[PDB]
Amino acid sequence: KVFGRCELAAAMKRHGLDNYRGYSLGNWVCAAKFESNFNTQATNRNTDGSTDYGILQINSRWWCNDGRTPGSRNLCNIPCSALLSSDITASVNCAKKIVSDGNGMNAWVAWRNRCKGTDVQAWIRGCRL
Ligand code: NA
Repeated sequence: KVFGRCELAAAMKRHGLDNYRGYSLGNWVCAAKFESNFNTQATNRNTDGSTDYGILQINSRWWCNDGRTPGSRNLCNIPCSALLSSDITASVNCAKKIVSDGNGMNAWVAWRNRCKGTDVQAWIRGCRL
């Protein structure tokens, strides 16, 4: 599924991401834009052999099991394929654990490089939330 901007904002809010660990909804939508372009099926291989999965490009190195990331953990206790679903429940649940890990949204390098400090509210601008 390719979400619309305001459609993803509504989904994330419903699943309790807005202001989770003090991160406004615009932060989550901005991170999704530059991680996945709002595409739930997005997969990208890392140089280390791990893979990033879904709207928030959750990494098989720590968070999900894809069976091909040697020496890796599955701290969200899910198959990485669960993170490609049209339903973002699993991605949100797991993203809650990632952002709680101590470095906040800095865990998403594209959040740090492209969203952090910017006018993130623009991302929910004109959305009926
Ligand atoms: Na893993």
